[PDB]
Amino acid sequence: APARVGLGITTVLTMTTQSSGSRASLPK
Repeated sequence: APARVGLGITTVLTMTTQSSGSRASLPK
């Protein structure tokens, strides 16, 4: 699998937390 893509999407997902609690859309 594409490491750059995985890292990138993971980074983006990490950054776009929205909930403001370290995790993204994982409020649990």
